[PDB]
Parts: sequence; C-alpha cells; structure tokens
Amino acid sequence: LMSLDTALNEMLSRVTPLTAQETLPLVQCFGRILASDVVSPLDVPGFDNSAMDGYAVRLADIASGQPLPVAGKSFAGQPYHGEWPAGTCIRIMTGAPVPEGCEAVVMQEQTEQMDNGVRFTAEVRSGQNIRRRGEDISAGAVVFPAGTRLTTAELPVIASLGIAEVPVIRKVRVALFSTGDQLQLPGQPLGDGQIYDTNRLAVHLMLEQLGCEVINLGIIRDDPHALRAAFIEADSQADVVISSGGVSVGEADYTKTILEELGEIAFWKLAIKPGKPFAFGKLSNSWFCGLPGNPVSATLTFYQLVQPLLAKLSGNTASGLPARQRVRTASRLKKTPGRLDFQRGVLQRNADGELEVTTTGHQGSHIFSSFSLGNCFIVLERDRGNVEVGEWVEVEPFNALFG
Amino acid sequence: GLMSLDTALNEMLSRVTPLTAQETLPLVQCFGRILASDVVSPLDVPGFDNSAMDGYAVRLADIASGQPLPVAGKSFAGQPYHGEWPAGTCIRIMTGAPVPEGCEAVVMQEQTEQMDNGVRFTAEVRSGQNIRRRGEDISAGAVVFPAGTRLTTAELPVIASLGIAEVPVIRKVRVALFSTGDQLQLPGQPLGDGQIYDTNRLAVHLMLEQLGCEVINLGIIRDDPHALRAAFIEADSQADVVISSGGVSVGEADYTKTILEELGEIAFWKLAIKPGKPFAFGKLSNSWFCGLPGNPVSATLTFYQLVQPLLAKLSGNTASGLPARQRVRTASRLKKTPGRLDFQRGVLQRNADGELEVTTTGHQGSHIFSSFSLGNCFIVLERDRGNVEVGEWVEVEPFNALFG
Repeated sequence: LMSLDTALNEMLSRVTPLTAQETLPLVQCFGRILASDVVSPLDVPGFDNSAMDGYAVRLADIASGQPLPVAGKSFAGQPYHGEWPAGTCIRIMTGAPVPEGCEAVVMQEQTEQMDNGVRFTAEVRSGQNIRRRGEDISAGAVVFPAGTRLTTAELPVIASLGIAEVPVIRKVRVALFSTGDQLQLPGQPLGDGQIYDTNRLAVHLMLEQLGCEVINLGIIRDDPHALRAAFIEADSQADVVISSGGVSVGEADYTKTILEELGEIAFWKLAIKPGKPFAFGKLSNSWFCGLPGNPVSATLTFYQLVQPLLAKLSGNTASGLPARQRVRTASRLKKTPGRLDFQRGVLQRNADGELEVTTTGHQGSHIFSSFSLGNCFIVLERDRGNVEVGEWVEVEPFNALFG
Repeated sequence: GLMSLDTALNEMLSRVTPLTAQETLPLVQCFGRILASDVVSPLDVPGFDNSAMDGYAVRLADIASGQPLPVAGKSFAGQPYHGEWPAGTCIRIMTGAPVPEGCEAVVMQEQTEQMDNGVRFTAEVRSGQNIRRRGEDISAGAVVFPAGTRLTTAELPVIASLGIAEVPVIRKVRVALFSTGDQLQLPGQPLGDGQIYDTNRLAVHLMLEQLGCEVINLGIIRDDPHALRAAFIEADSQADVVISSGGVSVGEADYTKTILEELGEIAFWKLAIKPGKPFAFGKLSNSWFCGLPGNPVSATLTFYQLVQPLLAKLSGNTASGLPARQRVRTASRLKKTPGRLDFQRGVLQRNADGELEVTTTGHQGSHIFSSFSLGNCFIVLERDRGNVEVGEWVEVEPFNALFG
C-alpha cells in the first residue's frame, strides 16, 4: 500500500553522503561534486572601476554649477595617472579604473557639452557608479560551497580565480546485474519462452550518464551458488548494487532467501503506476536496490527512486530530479484513483506560446515507446480519477537520461 | 540596421552539410550518438500471443456451459504450458505468458469465484479479450527508429529488445579549439601586468565535451604570425570545426585578421543581440570556423545560441538542438533597450498559486559570470521591446544540461 513520498524519505534518511575525494583539473570536473568550499585567493574586481561610459567627478566641483573641462581619459588598461586640476572632470569608460580622488561617475548621456566644458544634469550621490574592489567576490570568501555540482556555470569562475584543480568526491561505484533462464544476450537466437535482456542496458546507460562508475556483471546463471557469488563480487567493489531484474522483489523463491541470508533487506509495495514492487536494504558494504522485471516499471522505479539515492550518495546538496510545473491537458487522460500515476506526455506550446500536454498513447507497461515519444511525465495525484481536456495537471520534464 | 540572430543562424545552417561517415558501436556506447541508418525490426513484437492479465486462459464453449472449470495447468513467464489441455477445464496464466494452443480468451482473476469443483466466471467473455497478439506493437521489417535519431535511454533498450547488439552511428564531430594573446595566463602560473586567466577556452571545451564532440584543444597560441598560421593549418586539417575562444579578431584589424582573410573566406558579423555583438564565421579549406568575442558572457551566449545548433546539424541530428521557449510572467522589472534581442538571465520558479514565473538573477552586465550559476533560464526579450514591468508576459528558455 505504501507511498512514493514515504519510500523516498526512508531510503534517503538511511544513507550517508560519500566523502572520499580526489583532486582534478577543471576540464575533468563536469558533473562532479566539490568536496571542499572553493575560496577566492583574490578580489573581484581588482581595483575600483567605473560602471558606466561617462565622466569621473569630485563632488566639490559639481555643486559649483559650472561646466567642467575634461582634463583627460581613463580606459580599462591605461589609467589616468597625470595630475587632476580643480574644476575639471575625467572622461572614463565602463571597467576603467577610477582615478585618485574620484568620488562619483556620471553617465555620458546625463551631461551635456558646452563651449567651456561639460555640464551635469541630475544630482550626484557620493560613491555612485563605482564598482568597488571585491564587491563581486572578496578574497577569503566562499565562491562555491562543498556539495556543488560543477557545470559550465561554475568551472569558468573557478578558472578566472587562477585555480587549476579542485577536490571532488569520488564517483559512486554501482554494480549491476540481472538473472533468469529466459534472458538471452543480444545476438543469439530466441529460445523456448525467452526474451532479450533490456533493463540491464537501460540502467547501465542511466548510471553512466549520471556520472557513476559501473561494474556490469552480466546475466547471472539461474542457480543459487552463482547468485551468491555475484552478490559477493558486486558487494565487495561497489557502494550500491542493483538487480535490474529477476532477483525477487517479493515473490518467494531462492533469489529471495539468498537476499535475506545476505543482508537487511526490505520488500515494498508502492502506491505508483506503473511499478509497485521494489526491494531495498543494506548488504555488508553497500546498498541494494532490486528492480521489478517489467522494463517500464524498472525504468520508472529507477528514475524516481534510485536516481535520488545516488544523488545523495554522491555528495550533491541538490534535489537531483526536475521540478514540476502545473499545466493544461490537451488530452483526455484515463486514470484510476488509488495509485500515484507517472504517465508520459508530450509538452509543447499552444499558438499563444503557453505550454500544454498531450498524452503519447496507451499507458500500459507492455510497451516501452512512451519514453521515446514523450518528453515528460504527467504526475497525476494519487486520488484523482479520469481527467478531461483543459484540466490542470502536474508535469515533470524528462532530464537528459531521455533527452 | 544590424544583422539579426535568426538571419545569422540561418546563414550558418544553410551552408552546412551533415556528416555521413559512420562507425558501428555496441549499444552501451551509443548514448548521445546519431543513428546513421534506419533501425529495422528483424522480428514481431510481441513474438508469440500472450496475456494482458493474471487470470485464466479459457475457451468460449467451456464458459457458456454456465458451469465451473477445473484448472488443468499454469502458463508462466519464461515457462509455458506446452503439454495438452482437455475440454471443460481452464488454465492459469500470468501477465506476459504465451497463451496455450487453443486459447480463445483470458479473464482477469477479479471476474472469477474460486469454487470447489473448479473455477466459476463472470461478465460474459468477449472473443479474443486480453490477448495482445504477435506483432501488434511492431511488425517485422518496419522502421523502429530512423537515421538521424539521437540515441538515448528511451531508444537503446528497444533496440536491444529486438536482439540487436550494435548499430551504426555517425562519427563524432571533431572540433579544434584555441585562444591567442599575450594577455592570457594559465590557471597555474601567476598574473603579470595586464594579464588575465584564460576562462573561455575551458568553458567551450566543457560544452563541446558535453555536446558529445571530439575536442582538440591546442591551448594558448603565442602572439606570432607563424604560430597562429600553423595552428590554423593543423586545426583545419584535423577538424570539422575550428573555434577561437578569444583573441582572434572578430573584426578589429590586426595580424590575426589578415591571416584569417588569407586561410579562408571569413565574415565578420555584428549581431543585434546582447550580450555580444561581434562574431566571426566562414569556411577554411576543410573546416568551418567560428570566432568568438573575448568577454566570457558574450562568448558563452554566442557559443550557446549559434555554435551549438551548427554542431547539432553537422552531427547528423534531425532535431533542432536547443531547448524550447515558453511564455511566462515576470515578477521583476527588466531594464531593456530597443535595438537588440536581449538574452537576459533569470530564475524561473513556482509561486504560491503554482504558476511558473521569472525573476532576474540581478545585474545583467557582462562583467560578471554569476548570472549563469544563479539562473536557470534565459529571458529572451524581443529586439524592439523596451523595458518590462512586473506582470507582463515574457519568453523564457530553460538552460539545458550545460548549465544544470
């Protein structure tokens, strides 16, 4: 009966962020998690500088209601270091250093030329239009906190501070396997009542795109000795171990009694569609997640449950799943109260540019193609029933795992 | 006047031919690869007829007896009932199992009453009900995915379900990348008189790499005609695109301009955008060239809005390779000046009535890079538009994974 929301918090409350770190050049850090706060070695900007193209003025010389002749120029990398007579001003550009004694800067459009110099319109508050040493970042301060996922937004900032490498948390290692007589490897021919192993690929691909180190142990022979050996291998080299299918999620069999002999594992019945079963627990040196065999449920269950667990473990201080947005359906949606339903939709603009969702087609877990046709989940509240054109609907766009 | 972003974009894309050279890779190595030849099913999906429900495989005659029905067997998962089934008796079956030879319908267990002399049923049974059927999802010889599809977690596991191990994808686009200038220092050594740290090259390298290109970083080239030429000759002979990330002229006259003019036909555009303006583009002997401005915010925007879509098209992708825009209200006043299509940065968030709105990240000048980190979207303000007051509709474009 249990809820998604309750399963999630149970999993995450049990889990401890990793802290082993390594130090890497900036070009190697995309998607990695900072292990320590980055601290600025210098001030930004270097020197007080002008915010506008215009004139630098003393405040005395302004109140004198008399046009100020231009003594000179200050640009980005030729300051004005001549002398500066009273009753004059200095031409200056944005980013140029303010010359000594400068109290304020006035936009060019906000003076006017006169025969005997420049005249100032508006009034002139002291310190105005000056960018002060360190107003953006001061030396000693924390530019980015530990726990930050590094991206093109942050790494060029770190490089402008002159820093070549930063310490980041090591990648989460995840071991992955499947099991079952029916499963064939892709390239052989399809036996008795047999299918191609797909889940293990979906999960391997998802893990790699999430930044994990993956140890794929293949399809394990349908035999308790082979399964135990697989678990001992997986557990000894990973932080998380994932059965992508065919280990029990509930049903009593030899796969279950080997799980119970190998750690504290709980088996859950979750109030979602598609999906329902999911196994989770500690082995001796790693967490375990067991997925149901159905691809859709396996893929949904991984994305909504395993993905957030991996984010917490990686050290990320961020909610590692796209946020939702309320939107109008252009489609009748069939839906059955009782279960939190992650349907799949297609999000696109109406002719006014506002966003709405069409369904992809049938929402049954006998086909995988709704992930490809879709670009989002329609997340229909647990107790809601059907849904008609024009109603209001929660929506989670697919992250990069689907595009 | 001034040239519009759209016009420039059009000009770059109309001149460019998608790559067609190709490699054959195992499915685990295709994430983000452009499929090169259509994927054609070798098989029916589902193979074999099969059940949509847990329940019982009946026969229409045995039902309308009115009369309870002993279970003679089970059909499972990867283990079917391939052993005889006698009149008057039903069969137990789980979702996804082969229906037995002779099955005519299936009843979900919810419409049965377990009886003593065997199983009883309800609501009468429509013919073929809950049977799925060989080939009804995909037929053999059909195109499942067409060439030009970016392969992803959505497509690859389906390609595997069809028994396929390897597919041809278009080879990665190769992009050479440098910067030039005595001003420029490596994070590493210390900061001489006018000097800065070279950030743009890092930025572009990180983007290229996440776009899935093959990057060839030639580093900082010395202020010297022969060094600069050599780099172009080498970059141009190894790559499909060559990008200067700063330091090569985007229009001002210098030794770099004359070299450019000498090694291919380069145009020097001024775009009606902000931030930015100057961009360089054109053909070299065996490669395209994009020449970015020096300011970091400017080079980042320009890469993101022009170079990124050119790469998507070179790559063979048949999808226009950038987020899409949506209409949303501002909750900030936005200072904007007519004349330039302004790509401001904003923070797109939900309010207390759950409607999506945009705020500004703060100051929008090109002297700081923080807006990329603080924001999660561009506010894409129209070229002739003036300031924008709280409450007005505004076009917004979420940041793609390059920024989070």
